[PDB]
Amino acid sequence: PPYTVVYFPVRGRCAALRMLLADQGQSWKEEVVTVETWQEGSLKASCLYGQLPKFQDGDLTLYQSNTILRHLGRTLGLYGKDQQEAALVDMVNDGVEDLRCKYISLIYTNYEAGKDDYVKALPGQLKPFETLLSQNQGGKTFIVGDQISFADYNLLDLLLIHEVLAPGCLDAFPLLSAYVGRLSARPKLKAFLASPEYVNLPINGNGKQ
Amino acid sequence: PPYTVVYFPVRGRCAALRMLLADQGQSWKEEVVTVETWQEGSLKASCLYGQLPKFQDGDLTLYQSNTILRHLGRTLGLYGKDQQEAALVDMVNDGVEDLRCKYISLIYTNYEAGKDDYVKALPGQLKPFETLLSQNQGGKTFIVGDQISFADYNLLDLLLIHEVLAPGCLDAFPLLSAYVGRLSARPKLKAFLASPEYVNLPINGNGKQ
Ligand SMILES: N[C@@H](CCC(=O)N[C@@H](CSC(=S)NCCc1ccccc1)C(=O)NCC(=O)O)C(=O)O
Ligand SMILES: N[C@@H](CCC(=O)N[C@@H](CSC(=S)NCCc1ccccc1)C(=O)NCC(=O)O)C(=O)O
Ligand SMILES: N[C@@H](CCC(=O)N[C@@H](CS)C(=O)NCC(=O)O)C(=O)O
Ligand SMILES: [Ca+2]
Ligand SMILES: [Ca+2]
Ligand SMILES: [Ca+2]
Ligand SMILES: [Ca+2]
Ligand SMILES: [Ca+2]
Ligand SMILES: [Ca+2]
Ligand SMILES: [Ca+2]
Ligand SMILES: [Ca+2]
Repeated sequence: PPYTVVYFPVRGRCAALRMLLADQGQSWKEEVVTVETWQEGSLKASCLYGQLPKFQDGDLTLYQSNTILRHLGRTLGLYGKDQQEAALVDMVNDGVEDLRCKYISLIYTNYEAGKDDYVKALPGQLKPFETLLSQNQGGKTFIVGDQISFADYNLLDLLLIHEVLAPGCLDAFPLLSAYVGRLSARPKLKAFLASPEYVNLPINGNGKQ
Repeated sequence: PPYTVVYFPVRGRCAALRMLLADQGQSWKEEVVTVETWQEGSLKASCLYGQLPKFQDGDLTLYQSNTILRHLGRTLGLYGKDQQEAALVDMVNDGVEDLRCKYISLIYTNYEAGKDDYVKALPGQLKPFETLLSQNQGGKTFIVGDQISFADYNLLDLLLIHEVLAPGCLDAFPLLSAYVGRLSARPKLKAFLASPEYVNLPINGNGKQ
């Protein structure tokens, strides 16, 4: 396969770029890193920022999940039609990353005490994406413009894991709800989402979701 | 001016994009939002993600500091020479963002008790950028390729504020040390760094640095 994903045995920060690769009909190898292998120390010391994922595209080696998304966006043409749309795509993805950071903080450092405060705050955090949809062809296509972008895959992942965290959290947002149904139904993506290599991984690395 | 920056009266997440604009000979307007105006709520409610900075380039309104950097990178030609370099620029900026998030967490939530632990870990956090320099023309040009990129401006800001937090922290890193001196001496940037509109703002908004 032309691509390699090196990551822990979780969906985590690779879920979106995997969806992107599958949906775009690309093949890739998964190199799995166990917690035991990681704690040995050598792989970690060879990573630019001491962390995974690590990504190989031919002889190009990348770290940083959003760097990989943007690289795939750039090279597969999933980055809007012009500089104006590209800025909007970035704006969406940066918003997705901000909420992803908050989600990761809850999961790994404060799940038990923090969950209901997080869920009470969640509608306010999702609304900006509903508003973006409302402003683009009535929410009937994609988050930016009329072609899919890397930001769509990242947003879709974020929505999917929040429905697991808080089932029904999207019920107050008709555009986001139809959007999730619509993108998920894209044939290659639907098949990937139902496959063992997706379904049989946990969302996070600590048993929580 | 063709650009407007709407922000709190701090350097914060606007320092890099201001350095970029100044160094690239651009003019721009500063629209300042006081804590009192922000508390009133109406401006905040109008912001896409409820936060600043807000950036205007003509009738294009952007939110998210790194979206603004990437936008200016794209439109002003500070994004590498090809697709591979663009990926590397992204990789650097995402690394800078990660450390900035840690820096901000320290400053605003845990400065008193957490500073010693932060400073101890700091060499491990700066080494990646030294390594990147060592692999690009002996560290004698820019963080990626032969021309300046938006990532350089963000890295430069990150380095400057860490020298204030922990004076001498760059002493162990020859290439980053020389890099800071070299970019700081670029004529338009040198002038900006010495101007009241930079010098008379605090780095952060809580009195700590
Ligand atoms: N900005 C980076 C973040 C990479 C990252 O957080 N990687 C994690 C895995 S990805 C993820 S969703 N993990 C949850 C957050 C976490 C961070 C650090 C330790 C444990 C959990 C990792 O490698 N941890 C091991 C280590 O730091 O030694 C990116 O987007 O790729
Ligand atoms: N990902 C965004 C982050 C924007 C951001 O954090 N804006 C802060 C200002 S920028 C900064 S460096 N502030 C320090 C961190 C902070 C965050 C939230 C509240 C207070 C301080 C803000 O608007 N706070 C007001 C509010 O949320 O009501 C970006 O990069 O632009
Ligand atoms: N063309 C330059 C830089 C431009 C660039 O990086 N473009 C990316 C920025 S992440 C993009 O959004 N391209 C979308 C488009 O061409 O519409 C290169 O290949 O280095
Ligand atoms: Ca495979
Ligand atoms: Ca396309
Ligand atoms: Ca609680
Ligand atoms: Ca429903
Ligand atoms: Ca001005
Ligand atoms: Ca250039
Ligand atoms: Ca301490
Ligand atoms: Ca020195």
